[PDB]
Amino acid sequence: KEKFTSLSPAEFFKRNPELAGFPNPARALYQTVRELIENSLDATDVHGILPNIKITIDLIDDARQIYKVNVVDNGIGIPPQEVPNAFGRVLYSSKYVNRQTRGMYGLGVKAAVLYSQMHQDKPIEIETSPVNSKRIYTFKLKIDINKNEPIIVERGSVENTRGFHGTSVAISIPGDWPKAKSRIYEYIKRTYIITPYAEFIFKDPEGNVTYYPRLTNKIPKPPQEVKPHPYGVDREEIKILINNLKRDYTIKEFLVNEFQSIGDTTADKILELAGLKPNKKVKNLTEEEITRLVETFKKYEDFRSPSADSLSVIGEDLIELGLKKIFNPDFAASITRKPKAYQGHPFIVEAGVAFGGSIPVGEEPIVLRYANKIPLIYDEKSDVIWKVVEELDWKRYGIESDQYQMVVMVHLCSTKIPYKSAGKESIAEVEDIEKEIKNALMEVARKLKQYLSEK
Amino acid sequence: KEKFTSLSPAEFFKRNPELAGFPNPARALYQTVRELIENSLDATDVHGILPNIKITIDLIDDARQIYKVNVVDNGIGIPPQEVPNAFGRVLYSSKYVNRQTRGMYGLGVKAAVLYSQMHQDKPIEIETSPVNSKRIYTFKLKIDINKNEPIIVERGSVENFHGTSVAISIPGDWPKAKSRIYEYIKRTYIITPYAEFIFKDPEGNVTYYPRLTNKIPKPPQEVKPHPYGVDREEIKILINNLKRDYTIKEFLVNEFQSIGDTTADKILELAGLKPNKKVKNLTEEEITRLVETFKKYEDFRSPSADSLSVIGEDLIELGLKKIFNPDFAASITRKPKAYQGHPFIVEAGVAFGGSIPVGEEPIVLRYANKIPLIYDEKSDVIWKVVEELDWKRYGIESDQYQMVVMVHLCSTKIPYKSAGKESIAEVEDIEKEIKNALMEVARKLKQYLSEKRKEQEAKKK
Ligand SMILES: Nc1ncnc2c1ncn2[C@@H]1O[C@H](COP(=O)(O)OP(=O)(O)NP(=O)(O)O)[C@@H](O)[C@H]1O
Ligand SMILES: Nc1ncnc2c1ncn2[C@@H]1O[C@H](COP(=O)(O)OP(=O)(O)NP(=O)(O)O)[C@@H](O)[C@H]1O
Ligand SMILES: [Mg+2]
Ligand SMILES: [Mg+2]
Repeated sequence: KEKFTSLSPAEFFKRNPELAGFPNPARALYQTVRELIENSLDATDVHGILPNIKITIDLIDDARQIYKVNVVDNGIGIPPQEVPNAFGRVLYSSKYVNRQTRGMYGLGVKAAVLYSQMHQDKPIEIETSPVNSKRIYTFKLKIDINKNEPIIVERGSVENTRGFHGTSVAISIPGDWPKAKSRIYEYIKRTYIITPYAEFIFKDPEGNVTYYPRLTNKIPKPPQEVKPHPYGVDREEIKILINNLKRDYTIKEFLVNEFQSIGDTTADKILELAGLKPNKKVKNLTEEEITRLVETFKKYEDFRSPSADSLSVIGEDLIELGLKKIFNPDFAASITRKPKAYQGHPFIVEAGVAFGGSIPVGEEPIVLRYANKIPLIYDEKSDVIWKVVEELDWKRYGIESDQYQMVVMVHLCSTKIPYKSAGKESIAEVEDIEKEIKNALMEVARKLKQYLSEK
Repeated sequence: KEKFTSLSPAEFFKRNPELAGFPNPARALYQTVRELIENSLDATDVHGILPNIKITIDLIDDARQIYKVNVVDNGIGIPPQEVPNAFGRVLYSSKYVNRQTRGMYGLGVKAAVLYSQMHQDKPIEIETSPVNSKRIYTFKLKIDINKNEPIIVERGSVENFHGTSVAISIPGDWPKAKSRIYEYIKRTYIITPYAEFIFKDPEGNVTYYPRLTNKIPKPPQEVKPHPYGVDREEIKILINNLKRDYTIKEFLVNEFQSIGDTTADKILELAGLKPNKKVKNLTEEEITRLVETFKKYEDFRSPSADSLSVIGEDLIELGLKKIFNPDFAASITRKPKAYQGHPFIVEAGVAFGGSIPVGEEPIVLRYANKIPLIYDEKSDVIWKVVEELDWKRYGIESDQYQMVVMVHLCSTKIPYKSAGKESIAEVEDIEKEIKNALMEVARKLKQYLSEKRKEQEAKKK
């Protein structure tokens, strides 16, 4: 007889740790270092703070291969009343708002905690001091998986009285440093290369210490929360926006105030194409009317593109500097495209190419993938970036031999990167995105085409 | 200004449909068919029913490219009170119990429903009649994303026939998904000869796959965990569900497979536990000790093979010859192992020569719990194992050979890299055993290649 039952989000991720990037101990250690750094980076640069990040991994029990991972930053900290949920409630996040951040699911650190609890008994350690008080708060936490609720083991505060803002997070998990070493090193290195306004220090399990000096005090304009762009907004997104209304807006008012690129004239144009009326209440839209708005948004040709205030790019200058410094080529070029939209979300594709000097000779190009400023390291052959690069024909951008020295770099940034898995290692096959990645690559391929014709 | 918010699982997957295999209309159309057929096969063969499944896909709007997908089966049906939750609440399932089934997440049809609701008007329609039912129950439902609970829009009953019909309308891309949907159906048919399928596609083509045998494999059942790899939280769950107030010793022999009286005694001393202490009092620290012992113990018996459902060496070689028409084929059905407390078996087969096209790499056919895997092969651990093996060592000569390699992984839990279930993650115990299985069947290929040459050498000399 079939027995029907329900799972809490925590039970789900605990039954299937692989879903979140925790298939084996090696990937687990890498994933944990990743999640913590991306969390400190979001707590600092998204708020205009020059990042100061400390990463340490120590071997604590050699027989059971448990490593302690500690990441300390100078970010904004977390309000005391939010700490148990932030670190101990699966699907809880300050990044569900429409804004470009490394994080997006409200899961990563909880996934690390769940994996921690299933293999050892030490609670995760959190010390934080938000941008204000005289207090530093310490917490020790466990997740109650059946209920998906935090359990506060330890809780305390002291007086700091200095000017210490930031967060320290320490998790203990099974790991395999030998198997994770190179990837962990590459991850931090590829992050450093595109984050010159940040300082990092990394001490590995064997005591090797690496310092990555800040090179500039110039911090890019922090991304902000923005309204969705109408193009691609779906039926359920629309009704979620409707229910979250605190008045009884008309359709026209709803259009002009809830979306980017819609002003009076666009709104009127939208209404006519959609066969709706300016002054009706949006709360009374039928299921079918909603369908009409959505299709009308898809087929509308005159939408002003999304602002850039929601996005934060690396920039043509830095991408270039970066390629030259790592590969020392004869030629390098890059492009930062104008903002587009897919499924309501603004995005930008940037691309870079490098073709000479110290670049190894190969049959295929070296592909460097980035997403929302995160270096992608695993599963390259599953990524759309790889698919598009593969599909490009270089025999007509200059590369004559079937053997060449090229480095291709693609960065995708959006208020939503569509990963193939919650472990965030590869980008899914989304049409508007493949299309715009191909457009970015072609811009740089042409810049190369000229060179190879010039040289 | 950080603002903290929580999300329900429905809103989670609605925001990231990609995570469940709905990245684009083509993949969406393919994923809906697959999820429906898999639910239908789980509803029939797992219950000793010879599956009779009819699949239709109709275009209902050329402009908007909306397709209606209908899968009809003669399975056990669904108790009416469970329908709303079964189709309308994310993380609701009858397959969380420890048993080999195609389904495992409690998410499959809900992902298609969310996708369907984001893009189109018509609610999912479910008609079902449970076993020993004089009524056929019909529902039309939606999901309340924000709350993650079903919304019943229509519900009715009529007088008396058993099984279920599910119909869902979604955006699709027939011309891009076509060849993959056909391959999915044909590949499942070949390893499922006790099933009968009818498939009608959006162009009006009809394909009939007749039942070739009335013999059905013995249904997989719910079993006890095997101790190797059971984790701390799973121990806590087992302890929490106990009806009797067992001692630790009684806990070990009664809750696990492969643990008898002596094995228990051996395990308790290895872990510093008193046989007679009540389990309900185990301390966090003792749970760590137990788990670590389980993980280190080298004398555990193999999991019951009776707990899984295998394709079998005959069907594998049989299906391989049928499809490729090679000169040679071999397969091995390996003995059960265990990973993270779950029983598993790897089956492997190899076919060489004949109609197999020539290439530089082997053709790689993956299946998991009897489901053919068709996307993301290069992200799969099977693909990884196959690419690491030096085939030059099992007889292959040139850089362009005619070879098909087939790997089947079955278990109470398949560790997929994504809720879309298209590739299997890098789990070590699994990666190691697939290697070993491949090697076993590769030895066989060696024997064939060097029995062929010695024949080519006799004729020449
Ligand atoms: N170092 C930190 N400083 C300040 N806030 C933090 C820090 N780490 C985590 N948080 C807060 O805790 C929340 C949960 O983290 P997390 O579980 O990793 O989810 P997420 O980062 O929001 N998204 P994702 O990582 O993609 O699953 C974040 O949204 C932050 O608001
Ligand atoms: N055709 C069917 N016949 C009988 N029961 C069904 C059928 N379709 C769905 N169910 C039931 O509904 C539940 C939910 O289905 P589903 O949402 O697909 O999740 P799942 O099949 O359990 N696992 P997964 O598909 O991997 O997410 C199943 O577990 C079955 O109990
Ligand atoms: Mg995070
Ligand atoms: Mg299912």
